[PDB]
Amino acid sequence: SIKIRDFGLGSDLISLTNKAGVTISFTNLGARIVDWQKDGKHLILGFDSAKEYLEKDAYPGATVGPTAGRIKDGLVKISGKDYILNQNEGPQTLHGGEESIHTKLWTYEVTDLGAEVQVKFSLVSNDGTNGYPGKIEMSVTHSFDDDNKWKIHYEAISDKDTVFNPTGNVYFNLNGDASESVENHGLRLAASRFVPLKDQTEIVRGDIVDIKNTDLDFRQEKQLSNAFNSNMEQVQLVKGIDHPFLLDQLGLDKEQARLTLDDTSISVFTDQPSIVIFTANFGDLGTLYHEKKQVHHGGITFECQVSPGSEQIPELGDISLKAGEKYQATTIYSLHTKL
Amino acid sequence: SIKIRDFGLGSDLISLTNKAGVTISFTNLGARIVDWQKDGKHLILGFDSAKEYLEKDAYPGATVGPTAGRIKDGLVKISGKDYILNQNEGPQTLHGGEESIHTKLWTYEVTDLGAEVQVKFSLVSNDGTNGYPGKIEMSVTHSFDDDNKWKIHYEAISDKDTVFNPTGNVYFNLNGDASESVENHGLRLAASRFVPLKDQTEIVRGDIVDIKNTDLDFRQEKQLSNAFNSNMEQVQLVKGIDHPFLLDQLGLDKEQARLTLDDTSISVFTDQPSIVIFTANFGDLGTLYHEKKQVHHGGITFECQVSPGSEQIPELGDISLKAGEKYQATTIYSLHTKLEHHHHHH
Ligand SMILES: OC[C@H]1O[C@@H](O)[C@H](O)[C@@H](O)[C@H]1O
Ligand SMILES: OC[C@H]1O[C@@H](O)[C@H](O)[C@@H](O)[C@H]1O
Ligand code: NA
Repeated sequence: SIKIRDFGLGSDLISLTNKAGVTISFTNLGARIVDWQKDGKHLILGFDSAKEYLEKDAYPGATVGPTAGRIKDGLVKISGKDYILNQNEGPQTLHGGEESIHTKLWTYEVTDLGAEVQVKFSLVSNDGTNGYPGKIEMSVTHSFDDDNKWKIHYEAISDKDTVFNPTGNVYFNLNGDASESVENHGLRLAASRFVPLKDQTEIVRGDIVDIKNTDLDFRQEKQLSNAFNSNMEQVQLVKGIDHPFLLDQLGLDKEQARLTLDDTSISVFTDQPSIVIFTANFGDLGTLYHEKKQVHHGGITFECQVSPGSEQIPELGDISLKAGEKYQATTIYSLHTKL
Repeated sequence: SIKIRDFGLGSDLISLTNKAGVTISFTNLGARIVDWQKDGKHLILGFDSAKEYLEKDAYPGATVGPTAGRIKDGLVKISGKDYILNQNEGPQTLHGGEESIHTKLWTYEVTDLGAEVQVKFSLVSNDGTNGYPGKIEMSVTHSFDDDNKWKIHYEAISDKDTVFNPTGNVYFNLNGDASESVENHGLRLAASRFVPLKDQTEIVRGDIVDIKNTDLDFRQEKQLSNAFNSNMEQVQLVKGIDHPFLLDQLGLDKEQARLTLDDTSISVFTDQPSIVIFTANFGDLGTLYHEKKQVHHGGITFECQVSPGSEQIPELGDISLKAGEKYQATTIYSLHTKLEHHHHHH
C-alpha cells in the first residue's frame, strides 16, 4: 500500500508498505529516507516532521551532493581550471556546501509496479549553484519491493563539465532507539584498505592504508565494540569510525557489507568503489530522535560513493562529469530476518 | 476557510475563502497564484495542475526573479564588478535565467489571522545560482482578507552585494475565459511615460517617451481595444503591449491602475515605480486554459517592479542590493463590484 501525507512546511511523506508488512517512508525534502520499520521497530534514525530535520540535523537519510564528503579548501580542478566551491566547514566544502540539495524540496512522482513501487525525485541544480558548473538535472529514485529490498538509483546530466558524486546518508540502528549504541551490532565488510584522515579537520591524510589484521579489519564478521575500543590512532582521532573503506571487488552482485543484530540483518550492495562509515561520533550532543536522546555511537552510515579525497589521491578515482554524459549509480539495502 | 491538497509533482494547492465567499488559490511551485474566483467566475488565468504549468507555460501567476524582465546580454555591474548572468533568451537574461525560482517548490507556512490569512513561501537562492551572488534568503507572503484585498509582500537578505527586483506574474482576464480577448476591458493607469523597446529582442531602446494623448494614454479610462488597434510603432513591434509604464506618482496609498469589466474592477496599488504591462501577444499559439484555447490578447499582466533597462537607463532606478540590507516590496490587487459604470459593447 501507498500513503501520502503532509510532513510539514509543504513537504510530503510518502509511505510504502509491501506484502510482508514492512514499512519504509520518504520525504521530498532532500529526497530522503525517513523511517524503515518492521514489527513496529525502527531500523534507521529519523525524525517526525520536516521542521525537525531543519532544526536538528538536516543530513540524516538525505541525498547529499553534488559531491558527498569533504573537499579540501573547497577546491576542484575542472578541465584544467580551478574552481572554488561554497565553503561551509571551515575552508572545506562538506556535502556540497551550505543550503545544498538535502535542504530543497524536490518534485516527485510515484510509480506502483505491484511487487515494487518507485518514487522518483527530481531537482535541477542551476549552473553556478554553490560554485558548481551546470545546470545539472538530477533524479534519485528510491524503490521498495516485496523482497524487502530498498534500492536507490541516481541519474544526472550536466550542460557543462562539472563534478558529481552524491550519496545517501541513512543511519542505521537496529536497536530501534537512538539512546543505544550500535557497539553491539556485528559488521562484515569486504574491504582490506582504508583512507586515513590527516587530523581533526577530517581532510584526507594523503595515503592509502592496508587494514588487514587491525582493529578495522571486518572482512570476517565482528562486533563493533572492538573497533570502538581500539587504540589505533585513526579511531582515537575521531572517537569512532569516520572513514572511507576501499572495496576489494567492485560490482552490484556482491554483498559488500552486512550489519547484524540478533535475528535481523542488513546487506549492502553497490556499484560504487567505496563506502564511507561514520558511527555518529557526536559525544554528548544528545540530538533527540523520537523523544530519545542520541548517544555517542548511536548510529552508523554506509555512504556508498567514490571515496572523498581524490583531489589529493587520484588513485581513488575521478569524480568528473563531462557535459552531456549520463551519470548513473545504484545502491541497495536489503533487509533479512532469520527464521 | 483554508484548505490544502496535493496539486501534483509534490506541489500543494492552498485555497482560501474569505467571509464574502470570494476564493483564491496558490501553489508553492513558484510561490504562485493559481486562481481567483467570484461567483464561479475566474478573474485570472491559471491551470488545473502543476504539470500543466511545467509543460505549457511556467510563468503565469508566478513569483519571478531574482530580477524580473530582460537584462541586455546578461550583464550587470555589482559594486564595480561586472557579472554575467544566465542567458536564457538569446544573449539576454529573462526573468532570472533558466530554471529559475518560478520553477522551484518553495517551503511555506500558513498563518490564520481571522480576517486575514497569510501564506508565507520561502526559498534560498544559493550563492552563484544562475550567476547571481548570494546566498539570498527570500520570502514571499501572499495574503487575502475579508475586504477582498490580495496582497503580495516580498522580503530578502543577501550574504553578498547582488541585484534584486522580483515581481508577480498574474494575468487577469475578467471574461473568465482565455478564449476571449481583454480588448473589451476598460483600463485606467496613472502614468505619462513609457519605455520603448529597441526591437524584436525586446531590450530597451535607451529613451523614455511621453505618451500623453496617444493611444497608450490611459490616464483617463479607455477600452483596451484602443491600444490594440493602434498602429503606433511600438504597438506594432510587439503586436500589443509589452512595456514598462512609469508611474507618475509613487506610494502605496495611490490607486495606480484600475482594470474594469462590467460590474467588476481590479485596482492596483504598489510601492514600486513602474508597471510592466504585457497583453499576452501570443498570436495563434493557443495555450489551453481549462480547455479553452487562449486568444491573442487573451490576458493582461500588471508586473509592478523597478523598470527593466536600468542597466542602460540609470534614471529608471538602481536594483542593487547590499549585503545585509533588507529588501522589501509590496503590491496589492483589490477586487470591487460596481465601482463605476462600465457598459460597453465590442
Ligand atoms: O552526515 C554528517 C556526517 O557525514 C559524514 O559523511 C562525515 O564524514 C561525518 O564527519 C559527518 O559530517
Ligand atoms: O511570458 C512572460 C512575459 O513576461 C513579460 O515580463 C515579458 O515582457 C513578456 O515578453 C513575456 O516574456
Ligand atoms: Na506538500
